[PDB]
Amino acid sequence: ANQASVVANQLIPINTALTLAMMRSEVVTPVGIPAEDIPRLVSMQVNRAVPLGTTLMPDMVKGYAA
Repeated sequence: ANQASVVANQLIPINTALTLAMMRSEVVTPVGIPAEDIPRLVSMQVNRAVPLGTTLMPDMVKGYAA
C-alpha cells in the first residue's frame, strides 16, 4: 500500500557518505526512512554496511533525525 521508503540501490560500505545514486524509492515492509527524505540524506554517513536492496532505517544513518 502507498508509503515508499529509501532502499539501497547498491551495497553501501560502512561509513560511506550517501550519494543520490545509492538510494532508490520502493514500497517495502517494514517501513524505513520516507522516500521524500532522499535529498536530506546526501552526504550523511551510514554506521553499518547496507547490502543491496536493504531498507535504510533511521538508526543506520549518523546524524539523522526527522
